[PDB]
Amino acid sequence: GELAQALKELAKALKELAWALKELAQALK
Amino acid sequence: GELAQALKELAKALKELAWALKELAQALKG
Amino acid sequence: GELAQALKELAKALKELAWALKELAQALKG
Amino acid sequence: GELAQALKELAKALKELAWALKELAQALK
Amino acid sequence: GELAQALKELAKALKELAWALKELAQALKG
Amino acid sequence: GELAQALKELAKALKELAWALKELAQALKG
Repeated sequence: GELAQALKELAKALKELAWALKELAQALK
Repeated sequence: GELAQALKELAKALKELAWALKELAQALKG
Repeated sequence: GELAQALKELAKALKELAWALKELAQALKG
Repeated sequence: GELAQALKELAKALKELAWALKELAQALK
Repeated sequence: GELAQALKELAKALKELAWALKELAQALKG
Repeated sequence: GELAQALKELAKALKELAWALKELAQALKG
């Protein structure tokens, strides 16, 4: 219910955080 | 539940971490 | 309940980190 | 059982992470 | 359980984040 | 199980962030 929806919301953020990390990795070379 | 409520505040905080890192990334690229 | 308040707390921790990294980011772009 | 022990292990790390954050805050002033 | 196993790998990662931030803190203080 | 692999994944995310911040830290101390 309300928790399966909260869980994909965490899934989205987790992807978002990865993308930012690749951007910062890129920025450090 | 209140667990779900928790996961919701964590997803919100991850998102702001993600934004901050992109901000930091750009700060360094320029 | 066992776990909810531990994940809520990790959310505040990351939120603080995000603010921390915006300040760092600001310091570096000047 | 094994999960109540894992949970205080997360509790410890959470404290540890806070302490590092105050150190970095300190470092930025 | 496998949930507990998860919380264990998260506590381990928080600890290394904590170390990295202190490393970053010192990098800036000097 | 629902949640385990999401928290395991957040652990890898933070581990990567910690490595990211060690590199940043190294870049700044020279």
